[PDB]
Amino acid sequence: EGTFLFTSESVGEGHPDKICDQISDAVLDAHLQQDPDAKVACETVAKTGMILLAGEITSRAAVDYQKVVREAVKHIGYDDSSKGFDYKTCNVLVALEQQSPDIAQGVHLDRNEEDIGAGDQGLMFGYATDETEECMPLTIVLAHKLNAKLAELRRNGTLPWLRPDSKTQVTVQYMQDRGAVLPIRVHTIVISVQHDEEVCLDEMRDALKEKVIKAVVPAKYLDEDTIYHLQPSGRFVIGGPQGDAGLTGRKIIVDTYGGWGAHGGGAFSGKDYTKVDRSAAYAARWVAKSLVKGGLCRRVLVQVSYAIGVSHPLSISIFHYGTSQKSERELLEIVKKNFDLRPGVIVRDLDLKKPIYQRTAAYGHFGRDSFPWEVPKKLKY
Amino acid sequence: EGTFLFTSESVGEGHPDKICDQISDAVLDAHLQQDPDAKVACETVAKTGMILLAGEITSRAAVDYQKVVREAVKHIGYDDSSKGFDYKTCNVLVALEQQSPDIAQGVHLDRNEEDIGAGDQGLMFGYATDETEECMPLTIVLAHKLNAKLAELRRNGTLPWLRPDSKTQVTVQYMQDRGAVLPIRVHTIVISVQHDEEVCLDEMRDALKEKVIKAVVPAKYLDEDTIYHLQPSGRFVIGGPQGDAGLTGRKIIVDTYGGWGAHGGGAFSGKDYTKVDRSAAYAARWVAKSLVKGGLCRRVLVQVSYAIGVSHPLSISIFHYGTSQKSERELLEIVKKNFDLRPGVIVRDLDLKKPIYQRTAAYGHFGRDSFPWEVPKKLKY
Ligand SMILES: COc1ccc(-c2cc3n[nH]c(C4CC4)c3n(-c3ccc(OC(F)F)cc3)c2=O)cc1
Ligand SMILES: COc1ccc(-c2cc3n[nH]c(C4CC4)c3n(-c3ccc(OC(F)F)cc3)c2=O)cc1
Ligand SMILES: C[S@@+](CC[C@H](N)C(=O)[O-])C[C@H]1O[C@@H](n2cnc3c(N)ncnc32)[C@H](O)[C@@H]1O
Ligand SMILES: C[S@@+](CC[C@H](N)C(=O)[O-])C[C@H]1O[C@@H](n2cnc3c(N)ncnc32)[C@H](O)[C@@H]1O
Repeated sequence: EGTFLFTSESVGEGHPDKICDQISDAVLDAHLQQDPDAKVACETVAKTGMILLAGEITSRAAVDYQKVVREAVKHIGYDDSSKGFDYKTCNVLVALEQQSPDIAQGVHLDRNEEDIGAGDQGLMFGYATDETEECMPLTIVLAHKLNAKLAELRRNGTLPWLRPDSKTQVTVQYMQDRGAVLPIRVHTIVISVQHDEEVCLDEMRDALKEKVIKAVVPAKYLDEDTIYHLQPSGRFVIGGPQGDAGLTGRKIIVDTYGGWGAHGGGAFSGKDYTKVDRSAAYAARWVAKSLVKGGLCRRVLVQVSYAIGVSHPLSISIFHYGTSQKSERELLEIVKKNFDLRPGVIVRDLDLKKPIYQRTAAYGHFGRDSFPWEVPKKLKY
Repeated sequence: EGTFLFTSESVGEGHPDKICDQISDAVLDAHLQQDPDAKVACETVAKTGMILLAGEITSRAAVDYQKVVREAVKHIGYDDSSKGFDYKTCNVLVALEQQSPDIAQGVHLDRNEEDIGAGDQGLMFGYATDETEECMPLTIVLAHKLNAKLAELRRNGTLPWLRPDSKTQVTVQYMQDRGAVLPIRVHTIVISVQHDEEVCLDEMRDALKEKVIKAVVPAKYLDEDTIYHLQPSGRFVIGGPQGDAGLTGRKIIVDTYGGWGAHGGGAFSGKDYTKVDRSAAYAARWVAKSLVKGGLCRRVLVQVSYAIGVSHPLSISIFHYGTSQKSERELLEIVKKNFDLRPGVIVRDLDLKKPIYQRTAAYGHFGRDSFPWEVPKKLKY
C-alpha cells in the first residue's frame, strides 16, 4: 500500500532517432560557431546509407554539411559497413532553404533582442524532483546511465561485439511520500543492444548483467525478484538506420523526464533559441529546479505557453504535488519576481547562442553537466 | 484560489507534420486493405516539393506509393503551386525496405497470434477525464475543433483565402474539484492559418473571431478578459512544407491529450498493431475511458510498458488523482480481470487490422467517432 511502479526508457548514441538529434545539433553548433544569431530549424532523417537534412537555415556562416554530418556519425561509432552504417561512405543529402521571410518578419526582424517574439506558438513544461541530487527521476537517470555504460565498454574495447544502437528501460517501485516519491527497488530492466555476428546470446546476457547493470545500478535496488529482459529479441545484428528509420525529435520523452512531469510536444534538436520549444523548456526546467533546490518544494511541474510573434508567455502554471507550504499563487508570484521568460531574455540568462547543443543531444537534456539551466537561481522573496 | 490555467494546442490537416502522419497512415491503410497482417513502419518527411517515405514494410500487398501519397495530399487540399504545394507535381521519393529479419524473428515469426511479442520496448499512457462527455480535456477538444472549422470553411468556399496549414492554441482556467477539474472560462485563444496574398490582416482577424471562434467555443466561456492572438505573426502566405519541414510523429501531444495525462514518447502513425507505441496507447485509452464511464473515477492515468519480443506488459500502473473510492491496487485488480493487454489480444479487441488509420491522423486519435478504443468496456467486479 502506498507504492506504485513507474517505467522510463533511454536510448544510445547510435539509436537512429538519436543519430538524427545529434546531427541536427551538430549542424546548429556549426552555424553558431560562426554566426551567434543563426536562425536554424534543421531536421535530419536517417535510413540505410542515408542522412538527409531538411529544413530552414538563415545564417552568415559557411558550413560544410558533408563534413559536419560525417564527423557526427564518426563520433557515434558508425565507421564500417559491417556495423550497418559508415560515415565515410554514406549518402548525405541536403534540402535546406532559408527561413520563411513571413516567419522572420513576424518573429525577429526589426525587433529589439529582448523583445523578439516567440518563434512559434506552443506549450512547454519543466519538472524537478528531489529524489536524486540532480533533481531528476531515478528511472530515467538509470536508463541513461545504462546506455552510457554500453558506449563506454564499446569504446574502450571491453565488449568489442557491441555496436552503437541500444535501448534500455527501467521500472522502479516507488513509495509515496506526501506528494514526493521515494525509490524502493528496481522491478524490471530491459537492455537491447546491436551486436556483431560472432558473439552468442548467453555471452551477451551474462556481460549485460555483470558488466553493465552491476556497474550502474546500486545493488541495494536489485533483489531476487528483479526481472531482467536482456537481449529479449534474441538477435540484434541489423541495427542503426538500417534496422529502423530515424528522425529528429522522435525521442522527446527520453530527452526530458522519462514520462514524469509533462511534455508539450516540441522537439529540441536542430533549433536556435528563438524556437521556444527548446529555450522555454530549458527555462522551465531551470525554474522547476530552482524551486526544488531553493527548498520551496520537493516535486514541481511548471507549464508555460507562447504565441508566435509575442514575447511574453501567454500562460504560466505551477503544480507542486502537495510538496510546498506555499500556494500555486504564491509560487507564481515568486517566479514572476525572479524570472523573465521572454525568449530574448532566456537567451541571455541561459547563454543560448553558445554552440554546446550537440552535447545535449544524447543521454537527456536535463540533470547533467551543469549546463546553465541546471544551475539553480537563488530566489528572492 | 483553487483555480489554475492549462494550455493545449492542435494543428490542421495541412500542417506539415500532420501531412506526414496522414500520408504514413494512408500507406498503412493501403497495405492493410490487401494484407491484414502487413508489418508497416512508414515514416514520411515533407519539405518544399517533396514527400519522402522512409522505413520498413513487409507485406503481400501491391501498393502504388505514388498514387497513395498524391491522393492523401489532394484530400488535404494542396493542389496548386499558388498554395505552396501540389499533389499533381510534387516529388515522391521512396526509401522503403523489408522489416529487419532480426526484428521479425524476435517478435512474430512462428508465434501464435495471441502470443506475439511486443514489436518494441516502450512505455505508454492512457488518460480520461469526465470534464467532457467524450472524456477528453476541454483545452484539446476546443483546439481541434477550431482547426476543423477552418478546414470546413476553406472547403465550403466561405473563406476562400484559407489554405490548409493551421495551428490553434487554447488556454482554459479550471476549478479544482476533488482531483477532477471543471472548466470555468477560456483565457486565451491563438489561431494562425496560412492564407492567400490578397486578403488583408483585419479581414482575417475579424473572420477568425466571428466565423471560427464564435462558431466553435460556447459564448459562456468567452468574456471581456479573453485574450485573442489571431494571425499574431502578421503574415502567413508561405506555409505547408515550404514554410517548415514536416515529419511523422512530431505532433504526439496533439495526437493524444494536449499535455494532460502523460505520454511515453511513441508516435502512432505509419505503424501496424504489433508496434505497441500505437496499440498499447489505444488500449490504455480504452482502459482509462472504461474506468471513467464505469463510474470508478472521474480522472485517471494508466501506464503500461513492454519489452521487445515479450507479450505481456512489464508493468501496469493506475493513478486516479484522488477521484476514486477504490485504491490503485483495487483498480489494478479490476483492470487485470477485465483486460488482456498483450498486443495479440488488443488487436482482436480493438480490430486493429482494419484500415481506418488515416481517419485517426488529424484532429486527435482520442475522443472522436466511436473508434473501438472509445467504446467503453462494461466492467465486471
Ligand atoms: C501522497 O503522495 C503521492 C501520492 C501518489 C503518487 C503517485 C502515484 C502513482 N501511481 N501511478 C502513477 C503513475 C504511473 C501512473 C502515480 N503517480 C504519478 C503521476 C504522474 C506522473 O507523471 C506523469 F506520468 F504524469 C508520475 C507519477 C504519482 O505521482 C505520488 C505521491
Ligand atoms: C484537488 O483537486 C485538484 C487539485 C489540483 C489540480 C491541478 C492543479 C494544477 N495547477 N497547475 C497544473 C499543471 C499545469 C501545471 C495543475 N494540475 C495538472 C497536473 C498535471 C496535468 O497533466 C500533465 F500536465 F501532467 C494537468 C494538470 C492539476 O491537476 C487539479 C485538481
Ligand atoms: C524495434 S525498432 C521499431 C520497429 C521497426 N521500425 C520495425 O520495422 O518493426 C525500434 C528500435 O529498436 C531497436 N531495434 C532494432 N532492431 C532490433 C532488434 N533486432 N532487437 C531489439 N531491438 C531492436 C533499435 O534501437 C530501433 O531503433
Ligand atoms: C513557425 S514554424 C517552425 C519554425 C520554422 N521551422 C522556422 O524556420 O523558423 C512551425 C509551424 O508554424 C506554422 N507557421 C509557418 N509559417 C508561419 C507564419 N508565417 N506565421 C504563423 N505560423 C506559421 C506552420 O504550421 C509551421 O508548421
